[PDB]
Amino acid sequence: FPRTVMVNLNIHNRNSDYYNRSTSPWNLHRNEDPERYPSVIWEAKCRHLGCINADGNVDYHMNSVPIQQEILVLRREPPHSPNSFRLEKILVSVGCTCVTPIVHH
Amino acid sequence: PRTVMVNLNIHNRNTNTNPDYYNRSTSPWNLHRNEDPERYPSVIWEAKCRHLGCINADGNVDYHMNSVPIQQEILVLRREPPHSPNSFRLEKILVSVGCTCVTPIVHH
Ligand SMILES: Cc1nonc1C(=O)N[C@H](c1nc(C[C@H]2CCc3ncc(Br)n3C2)n[nH]1)C1CCCCC1
Repeated sequence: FPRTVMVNLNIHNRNSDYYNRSTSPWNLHRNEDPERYPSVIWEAKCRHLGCINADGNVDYHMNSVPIQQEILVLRREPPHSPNSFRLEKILVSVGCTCVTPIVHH
Repeated sequence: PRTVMVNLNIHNRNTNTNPDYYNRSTSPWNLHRNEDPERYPSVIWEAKCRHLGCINADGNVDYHMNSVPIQQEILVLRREPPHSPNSFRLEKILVSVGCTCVTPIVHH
């Protein structure tokens, strides 16, 4: 396999309100880094420690937890390079789910 | 620039800062493997919700709420020209990363 490859950055496209409607709702935080491509990554932060019940109240017996995705990004290498990068692997929170807590004495 | 160089020797970045949700969730899911030799990454894991409803306190399915996949817009590299080992174009796809439980949209 090659160490260095060429990439054409002219993206071709190939084929919601859940953050508010979820029992483990979240808000998005925009993370911008001019040394990275994509420069913007949107990260989810859970709104509550617990989950929302049928009445609209917080149920503390369950937990809202972020679902993290491993993703690759391009980091400019050398720094500030307009046209050369290295792949970097990061973790990004993409939303939240409601889980039963882990309990131990 | 239209064309850039990319070094494929990945470096991890903070993968050990805040490092079974798919099973513990009220909207559980399983991951399915999707392989495409013309794409980089060649393997993508896609979540599929286990149920239409969500799991309640009693351990039963609550049909009044819906499990939905959280889809994320992701970029991939597609070999260009086809079968090229070292040249690609970016393409945008949607990947289901996990599931959450939502109230349904209702028309009254
Ligand atoms: C997983 C997965 N399975 O297949 N490919 C990947 C994957 O990591 N692809 C990468 C990727 N795509 C994005 C779009 C971001 C849009 C904004 C955003 N906010 C939260 C997130 Br998560 N994102 C995602 N970033 N990095 C690209 C691979 C090749 C070089 C370019 C990057």
